[PDB]
Amino acid sequence: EEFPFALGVQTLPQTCDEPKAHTSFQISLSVSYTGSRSASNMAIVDVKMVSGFIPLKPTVKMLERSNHVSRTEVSSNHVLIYLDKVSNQTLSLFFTVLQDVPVRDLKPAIVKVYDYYETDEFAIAEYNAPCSKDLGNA
Repeated sequence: EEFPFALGVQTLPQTCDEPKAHTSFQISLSVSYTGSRSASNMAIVDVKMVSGFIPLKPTVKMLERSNHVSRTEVSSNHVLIYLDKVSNQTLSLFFTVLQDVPVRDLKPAIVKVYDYYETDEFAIAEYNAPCSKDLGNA
């Protein structure tokens, strides 16, 4: 059997105590779904977190540079994952974000993972700003 579905969403703050930390951050996404179906392939996931940073448009592009595949997207606010290959196995990706300006908004984060189709099947998770804080300075 079973299986359902599985999702993977994490980050790599390195530490929450340094500036470089806040300056730049890293995110990790993974999708793992199984079913009994035959099929197919591909994996699609979407994540939405703190949207209070400034990711790199090109950075994500780097993922695409991976072998001309696996592709992911970042809408500055939210991020998406799209890969095809599968077979069997799960997939993961990595990204980076930057902050610049502060703002003020505090809110939680959510994440969702799907695989095709239908019904049922998918996984969903939640996240929060990790470490948030600010201050700064300036």
